[PDB]
Amino acid sequence: DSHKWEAREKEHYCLADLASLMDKTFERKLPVSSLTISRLIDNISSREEIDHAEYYLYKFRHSPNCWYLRNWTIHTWIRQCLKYDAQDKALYTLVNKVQYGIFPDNFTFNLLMDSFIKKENYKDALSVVFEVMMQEAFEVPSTQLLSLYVLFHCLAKKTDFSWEEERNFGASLLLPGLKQKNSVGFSSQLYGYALLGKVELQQGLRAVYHNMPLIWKPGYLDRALQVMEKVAASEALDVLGAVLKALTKLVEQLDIEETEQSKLPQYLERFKALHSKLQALGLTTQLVKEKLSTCEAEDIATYEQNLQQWHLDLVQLIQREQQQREQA
RNA sequence: GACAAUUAACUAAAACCCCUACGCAUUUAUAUAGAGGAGACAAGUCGUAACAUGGUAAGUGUACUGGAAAGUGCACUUGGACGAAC
Ligand SMILES: [Mg+2]
Ligand SMILES: [Mg+2]
Ligand SMILES: [Mg+2]
Ligand SMILES: [Mg+2]
Repeated sequence: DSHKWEAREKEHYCLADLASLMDKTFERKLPVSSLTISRLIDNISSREEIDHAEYYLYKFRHSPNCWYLRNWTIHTWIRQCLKYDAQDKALYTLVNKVQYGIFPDNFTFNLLMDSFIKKENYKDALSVVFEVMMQEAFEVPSTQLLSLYVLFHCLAKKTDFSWEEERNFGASLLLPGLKQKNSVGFSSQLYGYALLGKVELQQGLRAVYHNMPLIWKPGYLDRALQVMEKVAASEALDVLGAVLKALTKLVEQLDIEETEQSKLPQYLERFKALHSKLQALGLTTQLVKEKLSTCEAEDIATYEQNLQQWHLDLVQLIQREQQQREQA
């Protein structure tokens, strides 16, 4: 899928007149273009020019041009990063991202990420799955390969996983729970409300909405009990964390609605009251390999109208600088 | 008397920055080597200028002169007189 955008509609092939000129407007504090940076990102050919586009993508965010870092500016930093090693830096720019700022929720996430299975990347792609969750996303079909990835190392670690990592799995299983094609789209989200549910009782309800966007209401375990009832319209772990509360700071609630360190019985008895019928009416990681095999027709159609739309965003973003050196 | 008159711009924006006046100059006041005036009065001195026709009627203007009041010329004044029939 490399050979579809790289007809770049040829421009100049130097950087050292240009990664100089991107600083002499920054000694005088003057804003720069969206298109002096694009000519700098389109001249990476080594590991060092990754850095010279990295130290200079530091300074476009911290500039008068806070925006006007295009979508096609972003991906030509990615699409030119996966040439050499594709190991650390494009992972790093979403690790920091606050002085780097890409937020690529398009098929441009997919082009970096689907390369990472070829090097299998368990401890490297451990974090980008956590840190593509730092944006709200998922009208594109990349919801499946995400939850295909998270169940690969979920069974690998059987711990509390961190002070913070367990609630990230819940957000990396709840907000990916838009796969309504099967009972899996409600039984994955069954687990998604589940492992948010324990920690607030252990730690406090403020831990849910600390950095990533989930709602703040004490109803999370209840929402499973309303989507355990959506599989009844048409799995072992949730017993054991629940009984753990049945076994041996800023407050935001009022008083006839009691706290959920006093809501032990109805959280237990209702979990059996349909489990008795869940066995009456009608494994996790193997089937999504078939959901890899059966779904995802690989809609490159939205990519290829975008590259022409990037070409529709291309010329009129330079021919503005065509008049500006013939009207003087 | 100066300078600035630029980039950047699917949201719009960031950047803008000079200076030369003051000197025992300019204006009034205080202080003074020295010179001069006016006023006052515990007692001097030289005259006798004025007040009576003040012993040359007094005075004004002005000039000249003299220890000092003053003197005199020239022209005015009565704020002097001429004694009021012959
Ligand atoms: Mg006499
Ligand atoms: Mg006489
Ligand atoms: Mg004589
Ligand atoms: Mg004579």
